[PDB]
Amino acid sequence: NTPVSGNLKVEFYNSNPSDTTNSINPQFKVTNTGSSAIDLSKLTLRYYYTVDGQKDQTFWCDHAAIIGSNGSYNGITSNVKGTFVKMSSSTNNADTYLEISFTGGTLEPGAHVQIQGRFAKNDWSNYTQSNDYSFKSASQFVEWDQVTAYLNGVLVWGKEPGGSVVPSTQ
Ligand SMILES: [Ca+2]
Ligand SMILES: [Cl-]
Ligand SMILES: [Cl-]
Ligand SMILES: [Cl-]
Repeated sequence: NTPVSGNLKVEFYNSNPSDTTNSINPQFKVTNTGSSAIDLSKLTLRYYYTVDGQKDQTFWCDHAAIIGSNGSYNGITSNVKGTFVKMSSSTNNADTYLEISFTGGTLEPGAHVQIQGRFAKNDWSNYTQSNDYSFKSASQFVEWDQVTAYLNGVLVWGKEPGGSVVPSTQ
């Protein structure tokens, strides 16, 4: 239902399915479906959720790598950064997003970058995952339009909870 720019394919899943849990485990796999390279420092990804009792939070990138169309392997775990943002206009299943960014790296055509993430409230208290917009339980990465990706701030994949889609589309 949701339009895409066509430069990225975003696949996704949460590896922890429990409704009540004190870590959320978003996993991203972003493929460059264009024929020109992408500078990863211009890519951001957002996972939208409800914090369920505002407390400070921490994000860990447990692992990230860029994998070439032919199989080359570049570890970039230490290049991945997370920032928690309280939304200026919440929706029913989103008052916060985790925004993932990168300090460097290059995504060639056909390459993909995998990001395995984890976040918690600093006191390890519970979240509820059933009121989280971006949550998606699966056994492997699947295409998922409720996480969003941006190149230099321009939305190219997914639908924001507030309704925004790729510019010029409906
Ligand atoms: Ca929640
Ligand atoms: Cl709250
Ligand atoms: Cl979908
Ligand atoms: Cl924004």
